[PDB]
Amino acid sequence: VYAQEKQDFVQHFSQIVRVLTEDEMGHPEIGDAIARLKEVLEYNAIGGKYNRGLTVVVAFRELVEPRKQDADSLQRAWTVGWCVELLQAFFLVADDIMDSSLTRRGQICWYQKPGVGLDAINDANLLEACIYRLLKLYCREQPYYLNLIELFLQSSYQTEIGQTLDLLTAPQGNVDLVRFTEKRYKSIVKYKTAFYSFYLPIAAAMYMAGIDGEKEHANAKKILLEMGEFFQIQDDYLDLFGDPSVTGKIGTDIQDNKCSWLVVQCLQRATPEQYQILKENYGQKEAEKVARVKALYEELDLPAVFLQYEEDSYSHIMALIEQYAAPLPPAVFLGLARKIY
Amino acid sequence: VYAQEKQDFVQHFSQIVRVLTEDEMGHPEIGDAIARLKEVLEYNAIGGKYNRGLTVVVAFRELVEPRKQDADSLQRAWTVGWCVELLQAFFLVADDIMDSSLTRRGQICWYQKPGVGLDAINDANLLEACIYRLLKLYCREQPYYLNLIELFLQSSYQTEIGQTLDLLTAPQGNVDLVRFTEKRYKSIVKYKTAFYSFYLPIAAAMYMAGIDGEKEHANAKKILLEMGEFFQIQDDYLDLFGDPSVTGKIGTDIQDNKCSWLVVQCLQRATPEQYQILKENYGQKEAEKVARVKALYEELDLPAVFLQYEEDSYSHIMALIEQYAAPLPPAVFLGLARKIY
Repeated sequence: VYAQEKQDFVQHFSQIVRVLTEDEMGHPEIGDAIARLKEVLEYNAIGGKYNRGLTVVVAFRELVEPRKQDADSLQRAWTVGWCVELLQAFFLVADDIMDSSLTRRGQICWYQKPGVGLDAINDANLLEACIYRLLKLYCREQPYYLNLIELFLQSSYQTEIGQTLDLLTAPQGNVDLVRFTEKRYKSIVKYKTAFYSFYLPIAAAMYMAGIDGEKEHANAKKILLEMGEFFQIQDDYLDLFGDPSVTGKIGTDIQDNKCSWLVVQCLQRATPEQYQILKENYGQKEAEKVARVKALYEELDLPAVFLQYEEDSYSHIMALIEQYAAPLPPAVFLGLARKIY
Repeated sequence: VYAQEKQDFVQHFSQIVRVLTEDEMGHPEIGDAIARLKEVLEYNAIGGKYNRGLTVVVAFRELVEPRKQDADSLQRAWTVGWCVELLQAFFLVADDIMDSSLTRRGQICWYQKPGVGLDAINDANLLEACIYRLLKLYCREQPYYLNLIELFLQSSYQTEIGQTLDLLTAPQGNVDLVRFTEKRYKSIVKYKTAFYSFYLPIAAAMYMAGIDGEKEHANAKKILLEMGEFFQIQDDYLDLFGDPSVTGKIGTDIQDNKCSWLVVQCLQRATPEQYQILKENYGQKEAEKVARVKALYEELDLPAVFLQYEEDSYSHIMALIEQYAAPLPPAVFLGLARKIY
């Protein structure tokens, strides 16, 4: 799936940048704004793994009768993959400002760069706008055009709703473990992460392939949101117990008063002595006050609970594919399941 | 035009809020996010003059054979007027954060409210998203639907480009009067202000009326961007010389190193002794260092130059209406000209 197509996907980026910075090279006056847009694109859409954009391309190839896969159709697939990556970039540039993060993908967040600061708010908005310029440039005469506009807009709105929910639930600075519930956790994950990361890219490829039916989309969505829930739970687990030289990351969830899967589980599993030890330790600078939490999680066998959850979640996802994939090829879904499990 | 329709326009807001906060009252889990959205709407879309949203409604009535003006068509007109107002609210909430403003419409900027801060970035994004939820809810089955989606997206992109240009030109903190040129001034005004404030609302009403032709839109646009340039120049003039009890405002353009029409004119009109006095005084806290600028503007008869510019600009706009209005009724344009002149 992914290895093969990546090459061609990253290489199409240069052309994405050309087209977005040259439709107004017949408008001299905005030159300097266009140069800034170029810099925003290059700094922020490049450097991740591209899993979500690639999924568009892979899914497209599995879905479209190979007969209808000319140079032009593939180019639209790469472009729409890149749109998912721009949606992503928009969210991250903006979330980094909202969180006051320092780095992203191990480099300095865009807004932290000397001379950028809160101007990054407009930069993020430009990234979002670039999605719709690409659709128009590449897809306006296709019959799925309006379907794709609506899917991207809807994906943005769900992501934003999810973000609002996260922000209400989990202010960086206010412990109130009372709001860290399971129903709320699943909610945040579904809106903030699973819709754009898992439904968006397959749905887009579905539409490019003519599969516009509400039912098919409802069916695919059911499988994909469930995958997205697992992916994020695995992210929360690995934030703390992952090997840091394996993730390339080192987690700060507990420091940041995150509504992690772990703390939800913890709060289901605690006697009151534990809750206090959690109330008094969740989310401080102090390393040893974080130690007390990682230790308490271990004392409640959350690694084992996770291991059990992952086995169950994998059988459950497989039954969902059995049940809801048709008439799409199960491979569209199984390729993603292999990637995350 | 405006007096009559305002009543019904402001009153439709309640229903706009209902619809946007009730499509997910069948989704309990996001309840708290929806309540926050309600608060964001009420605080930020209400309290201005509504001139741009109203223009949609007025233009619509002048453009549509009265025969096709049923309850449902008018309701769509009010809704699309409200969309222009949401686009506006989105821009202002975000610009206020980028500028570090304190107040807006004489009340505390949204991001300055205790508990909001940089979460306002997501709030602004929700306001933007609300535009497309309204179009979908109210207009998805109309034949102009995709035309309106594209117009709002394009209006956002132009506004953002304009903002970027402004931000590059005029950093709050770096005097470099070398970048304050006429061509650059007109550019910022056109992209950042005139397109969404003047072309957007009439264009939208044009599409709702079936007038989708590129030529008609090109013609209308030519008149409306020229009006937008005057409106902003008049804004820059009045920022400094307006009667404050008449504007309800009191201008800080010079303090903020703005690329005002005034400083552009000034720089065309200065001997070097003056440029230095401008280089050394443009854009400080100090009241007396601002006094020296308002005084220097008066010493170059910029009030008279403005008065001349406004006479010329009014003849020029009238000739544009003569030439480019048809086959739209000149009144669509003349009502706006009466409002701004």
